[PDB]
Amino acid sequence: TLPGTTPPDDNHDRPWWGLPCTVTPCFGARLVQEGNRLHYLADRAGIRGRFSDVDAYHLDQAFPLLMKQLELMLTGGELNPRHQHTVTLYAKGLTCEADTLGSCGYVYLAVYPTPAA
Repeated sequence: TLPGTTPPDDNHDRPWWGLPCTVTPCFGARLVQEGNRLHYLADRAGIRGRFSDVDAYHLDQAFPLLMKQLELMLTGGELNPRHQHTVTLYAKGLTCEADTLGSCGYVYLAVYPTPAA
């Protein structure tokens, strides 16, 4: 492509799937939301940086817990597919931000080490 007609920009074929996040390292994902059920797609997620052994272990433990909590929040209404609203969860030393972004079908996540130091 030519920069006059097409200004430089990020490659849209390799986007950040999760919720925008400024912390490093961080795990982002775009979960598929159908009713009160959420689905994690490994190819619709990404990680910036490298989680430490301790934080990686904690992410493994916290992920299922976070998923279950988000599903309950969909069921109860704190997470509404039609309304943008960021919820914050904390688990195993990690912080998780989630938002439907009013996408009517997706739940965007950002998980990173809680800056407790």
